[PDB]
Amino acid sequence: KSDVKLLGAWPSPYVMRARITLNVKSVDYELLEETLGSKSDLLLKSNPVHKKIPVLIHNDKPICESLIIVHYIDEFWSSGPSILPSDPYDRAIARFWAAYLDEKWYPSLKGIASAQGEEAKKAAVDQVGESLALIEDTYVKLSKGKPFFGGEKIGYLDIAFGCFLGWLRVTEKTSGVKFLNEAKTPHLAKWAVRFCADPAVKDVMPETEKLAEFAKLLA
Amino acid sequence: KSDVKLLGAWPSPYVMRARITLNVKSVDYELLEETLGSKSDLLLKSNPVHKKIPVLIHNDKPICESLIIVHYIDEFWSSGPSILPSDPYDRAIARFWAAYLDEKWYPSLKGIASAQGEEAKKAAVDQVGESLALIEDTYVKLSKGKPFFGGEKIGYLDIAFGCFLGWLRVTEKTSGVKFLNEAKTPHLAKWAVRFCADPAVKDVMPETEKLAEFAKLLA
Ligand SMILES: N[C@@H](CCC(=O)N[C@@H](CS)C(=O)NCC(=O)O)C(=O)O
Ligand SMILES: N[C@@H](CCC(=O)N[C@@H](CS)C(=O)NCC(=O)O)C(=O)O
Repeated sequence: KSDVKLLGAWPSPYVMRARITLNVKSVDYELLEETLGSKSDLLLKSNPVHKKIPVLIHNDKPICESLIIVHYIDEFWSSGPSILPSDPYDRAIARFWAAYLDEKWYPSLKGIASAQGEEAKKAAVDQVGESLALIEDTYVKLSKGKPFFGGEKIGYLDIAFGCFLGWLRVTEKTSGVKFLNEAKTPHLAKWAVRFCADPAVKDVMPETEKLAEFAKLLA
Repeated sequence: KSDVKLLGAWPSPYVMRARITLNVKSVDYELLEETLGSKSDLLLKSNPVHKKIPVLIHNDKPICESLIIVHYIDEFWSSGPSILPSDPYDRAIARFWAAYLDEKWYPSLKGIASAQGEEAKKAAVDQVGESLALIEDTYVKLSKGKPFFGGEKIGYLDIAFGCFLGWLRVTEKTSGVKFLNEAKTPHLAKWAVRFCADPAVKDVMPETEKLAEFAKLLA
């Protein structure tokens, strides 16, 4: 906490990645919230390039990009539970789907709410459904019967994907489409319950209607 | 070569990342070229998600995304010269600037040639100049007097940035603006000569006018 500070905002899924990873490692830290609508001077100093949260400040050194932050926490506090797979190929696959979720899935998740002003543009709803099917079978292959993407304990892809679960449930209630359930994604449904109930996740996973209130609050 | 195949295209900077990393590790491999304009069925099978090159096929297992590929090669062939820094913070900084070059710099490099049809839209030229200044001082801080971003031998960020040098020189000749030279970027200029002349780079670094011919060939 004296040595570790996290620049972020409570409803941010990427900030949650750092929070979860820090909890897994039992690393204490000070949380500095960003008033959304404007950017703090500390965020500007700490991340002049992207001006984005989260920013992990460890011993007065900035570490930017959530996935890079997760890697860093795992590699520095190496004596704690590993966040990344031990095997090089498992590592590459882990990293691929995390990058996939940020480049493709999450923007397409935002795409359901967004559009223009015609009728039925939401092939976005179809694509989110397809992606979740891709993730469902990805889980089956990676988990191999074990409760998480990373086995016994939550891992890199658990954190990378599970950090979106709140915003997913927001999208579900508003769009009317339940993407993640027992019918469509049976394995992910069971995993989602366990992940959201994990001690390193449950308190930093924001309430759904609370997130929804923020979403509707957002201009 | 029997065990390692690289799906790509010769003028691709991201494919070059894999080629360079493989050379550093002295890992032999078969090269399968993509006819640009269409996508091979192997590329479609090997990368159904992004349908992008490069794809490293190691023991009939696909590894996608160049930076993930670089990580994988470094972590699998771990007995060879390290491509990533040993220190966790140096690792995070390495990864940040690599990600920066792909998200911000290279798209803004393509931005100089691209536009609409008015006059003088190229604040793109200014931004490429600014970014190179950011990279120049980044080099000074990371190299610490040593010839490369990674010290003695080329490293992660050497490969991540140096893979763009051919397309940079193409942009320079066409735009008329020399971005990387002794006046603007003195340290990068000296490094560029060494990197391009490194045995793991020199043969897979395409000729400039040859790249330019491809660029003008490209519709
Ligand atoms: N690639 C970045 C994404 C960061 C990001 O976009 N954060 C959003 C919300 S989670 C934000 O509020 N950024 C400040 C901004 O977008 O201007 C990461 O993984 O850290
Ligand atoms: N993020 C990807 C970028 C891959 C990429 O965009 N490759 C380009 C040229 S280097 C390409 O030809 N992709 C096939 C396509 O864009 O459709 C990586 O680092 O591998």
